[PDB]
Amino acid sequence: GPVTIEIGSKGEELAFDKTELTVSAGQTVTIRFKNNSAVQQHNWILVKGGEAEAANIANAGLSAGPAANYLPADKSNIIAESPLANGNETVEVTFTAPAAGTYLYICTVPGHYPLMQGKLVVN
Ligand SMILES: [Cu+2]
Repeated sequence: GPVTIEIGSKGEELAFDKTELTVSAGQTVTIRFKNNSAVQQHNWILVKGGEAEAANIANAGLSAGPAANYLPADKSNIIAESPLANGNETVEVTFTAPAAGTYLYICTVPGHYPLMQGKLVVN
């Protein structure tokens, strides 16, 4: 059944406060991402592919800029995107969990990846 998963920045660090999440395939998941920094922007992006695909997406975001959520307009390897969260802001994204497997979630704000990453486990 539908669930919310709470996640945030690890305070002022370039890290999520949870490095792994477990859901069921097909489950309705609302990610409620709380920016616990007053001075960073962050997002939570669930991607398809390995760390190489993550790095590619983040790298594209450098020249995409904030109005495009530091993301490419090509969504072939993006499963879900949080809105961009400014200082002290909470944002949400609701998505249907993908097929069973493990997926990376990353932040594409310039410079935060590769440190700012975690893993979604779908059973
Ligand atoms: Cu970030």
